[PDB]
Amino acid sequence: NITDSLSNRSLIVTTILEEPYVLFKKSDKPLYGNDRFEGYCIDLLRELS
Ligand SMILES: *[C@@H]1O[C@H](CO)[C@@H](O[C@@H]2O[C@H](CO)[C@@H](O)[C@H](O)[C@H]2NC(C)=O)[C@H](O)[C@H]1NC(C)=O
Repeated sequence: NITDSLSNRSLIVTTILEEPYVLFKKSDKPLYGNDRFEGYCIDLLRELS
């Protein structure tokens, strides 16, 4: 069972604005935090979470 062993941990993740991997979300509303970014490795981070 390789489930949520790191469940209570909180991590800080740094990225650089590379267009095919991260992107600002195409919304007029000012988003906050992890809603501000989308892309390939953002989906990788979502799947790893
Ligand atoms: C941290 O994570 C653990 C497991 O990932 C959570 O565990 C349970 O906590 C309750 C309350 O003390 C226990 O009765 C259970 O036995 C625990 N589970 C296991 C498998 O031991 C814990 O709640 C988390 N801490 C938080 C959310 O503050």
